[PDB]
Amino acid sequence: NNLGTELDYDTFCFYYDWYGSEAIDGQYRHWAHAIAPDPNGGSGQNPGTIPGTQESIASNFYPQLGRYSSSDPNILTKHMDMFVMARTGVLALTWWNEQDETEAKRIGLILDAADKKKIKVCFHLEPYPSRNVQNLRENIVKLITRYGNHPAFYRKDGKPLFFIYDSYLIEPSEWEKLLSPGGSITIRNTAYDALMIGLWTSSPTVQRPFILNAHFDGFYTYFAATGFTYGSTPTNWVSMQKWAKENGKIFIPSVGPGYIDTRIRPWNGSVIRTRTDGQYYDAMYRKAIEAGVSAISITSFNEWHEGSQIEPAVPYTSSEFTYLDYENREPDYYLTRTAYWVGKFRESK
Ligand SMILES: OC[C@H]1CN[C@@H](O)[C@@H](O[C@H]2O[C@H](CO)[C@@H](O)[C@H](O)[C@@H]2O)[C@@H]1O
Repeated sequence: NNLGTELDYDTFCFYYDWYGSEAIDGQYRHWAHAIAPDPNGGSGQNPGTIPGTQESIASNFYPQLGRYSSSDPNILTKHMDMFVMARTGVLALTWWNEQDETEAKRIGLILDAADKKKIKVCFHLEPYPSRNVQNLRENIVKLITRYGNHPAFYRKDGKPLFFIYDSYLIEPSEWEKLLSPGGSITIRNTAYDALMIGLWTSSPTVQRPFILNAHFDGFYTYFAATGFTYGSTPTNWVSMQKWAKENGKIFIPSVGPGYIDTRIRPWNGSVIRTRTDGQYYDAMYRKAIEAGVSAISITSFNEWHEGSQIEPAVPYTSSEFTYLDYENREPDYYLTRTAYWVGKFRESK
């Protein structure tokens, strides 16, 4: 078929599975969240917590689906239908190495639901405690062993793909052990080889040798807020792509519809990026496509704390907070606008 509605398997949407309800999980997990103290605000702060009541949740926006559980198979069905509407073929699942049965259950449910809609799943490896290249290898082996034969497990030209958040927390000399073909604990040429996509943060003078010396297969930028880092400044994307092509690396720029995290980080208002009825998202997505990249990542499906979500949001005013909403746009606007951009991306590919 050539309908302009099919999923794109070079489009990765960052997905969070940490939401809970009292009924399913025992607590409205993540809807309730600690408020971060101001890192520049001195001692004795007692910032408090957002309780995750119906009236007061840990987001500046409010989900159409309410205070949902990421373990609810019925929510997962709805999310997969939202991915189909957005044309986003790959769900990039946050992974925190919780080593708990409720994690394991959730991952299986997500894979199952994704497969019903021909969506694929890859893992976004977060900065879990004592993360290092040895336990990363062990975890990559575990994930490929547990999930690699699931029909929804993502591969690109035969290889799994992992995004590695805050990959700069690990020295290139350690990464080389895992990612060079000659490395002491290499995954190259093994059953556990994968495309490893590191987080490009700062200036080229630092990041170019880091990526090369660490032997990453590519890089992404994550942040939805333009200008937060060099990497998340879209005017740099043409030159980042040129370098990537010259050095055999895969650049997967991250685009998002806005940013606001001031319910949980009230001191972080300088990072706010206004959605302007979709114009911010359009500008950022256009820059990614114009850079001539092979793959794009979306920050985010549902990082509600950071206000980067494309998941449907609804107007809501409670006695405790007046939420932001999609303003002049309908709740599913960011899903259908994603589909528009996926089409433009495919037209350019
Ligand atoms: O997925 C990468 C990165 C994206 N921003 C945050 O989701 C971050 O997690 C940390 O912040 C959230 C609140 O925004 C918090 O709930 C988590 O426990 C982390 O501290 C992700 O690593």
